[PDB]
Amino acid sequence: MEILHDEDVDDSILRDKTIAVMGYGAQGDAQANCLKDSGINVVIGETEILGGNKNPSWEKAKEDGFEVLPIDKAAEKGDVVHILLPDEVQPAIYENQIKPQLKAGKALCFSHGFNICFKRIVPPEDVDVIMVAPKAPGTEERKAYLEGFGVPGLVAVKQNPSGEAREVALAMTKAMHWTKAGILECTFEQETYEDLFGEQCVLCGGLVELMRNGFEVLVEAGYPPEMAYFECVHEMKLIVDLVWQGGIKRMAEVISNTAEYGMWAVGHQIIGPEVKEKMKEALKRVENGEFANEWVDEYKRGIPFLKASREKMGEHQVETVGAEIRKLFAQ
Amino acid sequence: MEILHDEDVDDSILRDKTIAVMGYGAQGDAQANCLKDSGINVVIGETEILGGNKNPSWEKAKEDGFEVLPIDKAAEKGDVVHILLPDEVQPAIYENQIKPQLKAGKALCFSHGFNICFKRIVPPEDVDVIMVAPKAPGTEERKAYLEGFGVPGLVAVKQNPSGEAREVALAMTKAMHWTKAGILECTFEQETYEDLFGEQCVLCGGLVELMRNGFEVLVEAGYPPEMAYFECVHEMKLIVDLVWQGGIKRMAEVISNTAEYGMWAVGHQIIGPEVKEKMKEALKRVENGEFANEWVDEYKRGIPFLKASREKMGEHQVETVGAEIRKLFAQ
Ligand SMILES: NC(=O)C1=CN([C@@H]2O[C@H](COP(=O)(O)OP(=O)(O)OC[C@H]3O[C@@H](n4cnc5c(N)ncnc54)[C@H](O)[C@@H]3O)[C@@H](O)[C@H]2O)C=CC1
Ligand SMILES: NC(=O)C1=CN([C@@H]2O[C@H](COP(=O)(O)OP(=O)(O)OC[C@H]3O[C@@H](n4cnc5c(N)ncnc54)[C@H](O)[C@@H]3O)[C@@H](O)[C@H]2O)C=CC1
Ligand SMILES: CC(C)N(O)C(=O)C(=O)O
Ligand SMILES: CC(C)N(O)C(=O)C(=O)O
Ligand SMILES: [Mg+2]
Ligand SMILES: [Mg+2]
Ligand SMILES: [Mg+2]
Ligand SMILES: [Mg+2]
Ligand SMILES: [Mg+2]
Ligand SMILES: [Mg+2]
Repeated sequence: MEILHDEDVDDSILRDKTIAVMGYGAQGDAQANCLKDSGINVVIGETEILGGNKNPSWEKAKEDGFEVLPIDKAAEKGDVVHILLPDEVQPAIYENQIKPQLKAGKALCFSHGFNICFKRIVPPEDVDVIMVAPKAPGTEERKAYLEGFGVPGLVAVKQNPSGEAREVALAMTKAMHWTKAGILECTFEQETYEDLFGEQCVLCGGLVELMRNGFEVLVEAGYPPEMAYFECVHEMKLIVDLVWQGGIKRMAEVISNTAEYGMWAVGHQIIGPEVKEKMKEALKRVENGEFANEWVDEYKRGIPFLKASREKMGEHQVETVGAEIRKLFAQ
Repeated sequence: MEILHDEDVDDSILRDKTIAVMGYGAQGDAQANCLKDSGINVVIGETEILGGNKNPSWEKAKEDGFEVLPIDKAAEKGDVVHILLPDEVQPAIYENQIKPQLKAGKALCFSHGFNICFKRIVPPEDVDVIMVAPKAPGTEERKAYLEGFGVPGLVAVKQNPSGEAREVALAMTKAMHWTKAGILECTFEQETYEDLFGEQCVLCGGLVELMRNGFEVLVEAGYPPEMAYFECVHEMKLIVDLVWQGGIKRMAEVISNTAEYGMWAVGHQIIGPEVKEKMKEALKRVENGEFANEWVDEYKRGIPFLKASREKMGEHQVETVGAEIRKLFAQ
């Protein structure tokens, strides 16, 4: 399918418009600053006190030069109400702090399709509902913008009572320079499923488990953990950069013939058919709502699995030895 | 285990030594230029004509301002004869072109232990035998050096009849700035096995099979290949950059809580204990000489598996669509 770039998109429609960016975290910080840098009027909706403490994201937004309002006041003010809060808390915050401020002619915007896809938020009929979803972590998205490039993005329109929903959504992507990498138009559901799949199976789940297992195999065989860290973790960035630049082709050219042979002779013995079938099963659970139900129930129960996994992550030798090695860099 | 940095190593021994770099490819080009930039005297040993045509590596090294000799004359001139030719061709080139020029107390150096470890090259008793092995592809090694940093390295000594083998090896890594990231001392056999394992199971085989299988799963489920590319390949660099900078801890902080939950809930279902067991098996074939014999036999046969693999790689959709996408970026 077709990829839209700067040459395809008009950003003019944003001249008269205020974007209320709700949540100043990984995506909200990046997107609000890219938007502001591009001359768009932005206000931040944030919560001053969370769990009984000062919310550092409220203080940061202020310090970074934004108008910062309570979410309800931001919503009143925004022509686009762009929800960059954690997915698990959006439905409550939406019901309670956003919805009463919606009015015909506002657009409700997201950067992930989850809450609309799975019907955890069902907006009123007379608001536009759009998605601008970056295929990037927010910190790296901001740096791409600052380097004169951008990250790829997916754009979706669920409701269009204004007639202008698509044009607004695309214009935002252009203002954020995501068009420099490329935009794909899709549905809320499509983005939801691919994105859950990729993070679980490839980018976060897959990557981390691959590196951790390799690291463990070396250490359990008697290799020093520092050596396992350099081989399995530090060098991953250097190899991935070659793929990002020129595909497998470029990476395969630069590595030794020994390594290239090993890649093809042995890689598929490690990550074989069984992995691909497990990926299929995970994708099914994404598509059919089972994974969504699990995550909603997890959050309802006070995220005990997530809390325990975070504590266990930090105890792993890959993390303790990595932190010691990186702290000793002359960088 | 001790990691050596800049303050731990003295490179002054290289002051009156000439390094003959044999092969000006990914490693020879990077290493030669880092050494030359640090003020070390380097000569290139290369072959003017390969397969009946002008060898571009010969020309490039002339163009980059080196003295470029046939391998035999380069070996004569070098105090350090540093073999950065493809592993599979070193034994014949060593026997024919290098070995007769070896004199007592020269140092024979490698950047991978394979040929010494598996006894494909058996050096005379009266030369030092050293290894300076960067944990990095050569293009990214050169970039790190130009950026004021360095790549991690492994340093081994197999023979030390001069007494100065270790000092020379370490000095080389400091002059190439690898000490800025850090150097580990190890044996030739240790480097060989960890290196082979890492490229097979994690960095090249594992990484490429992980991304390819994810990409296929999406495309086979009806998602556009451009979408599968941005999700499974382009974003991988952005994620791995976080891990490289601050470990899994940093990455987990930046991704969404939805993604962090997915990572821990689902990742190990994709890449699980069965994968770890395959990794153990692959490591055993590396340690026991099976892999090494297969790669020798493959080369002796005219690399038909590697040729067939190259061809099929370049026909995969991940490669053809990725190339089309990357051509359309606007940096
Ligand atoms: N880079 C990423 O993290 C990516 C995120 N997404 C999507 O972007 C959206 C935002 O995600 P993130 O930036 O990771 O959010 P985040 O986890 O950084 O949260 C944003 C801000 O929400 C506030 N917040 C946190 N918990 C709260 C609560 N209980 N009540 C009120 N406010 C609270 C905090 O000030 C926080 O800084 C999500 O829909 C996510 O799926 C899309 C692409 C990538
Ligand atoms: N980045 C990498 O590619 C890494 C390589 N290594 C090791 O470095 C050493 C060098 O590997 P690479 O740089 O990949 O070598 P390469 O494959 O780039 O070969 C170096 C040069 O050797 C010459 N050459 C090629 N075939 C030849 C033949 N049949 N006869 C004569 N000369 C020939 C060509 O001019 C070529 O540029 C190996 O021991 C390898 O395991 C170590 C770390 C990483
Ligand atoms: C990997 C990560 C940045 N990502 O793309 C996400 O969609 C997420 O954080 O949810
Ligand atoms: C991954 C690759 C660059 N590597 O570290 C090697 O050992 C190789 O190219 O053989
Ligand atoms: Mg994503
Ligand atoms: Mg996501
Ligand atoms: Mg090659
Ligand atoms: Mg290696
Ligand atoms: Mg190798
Ligand atoms: Mg979080």
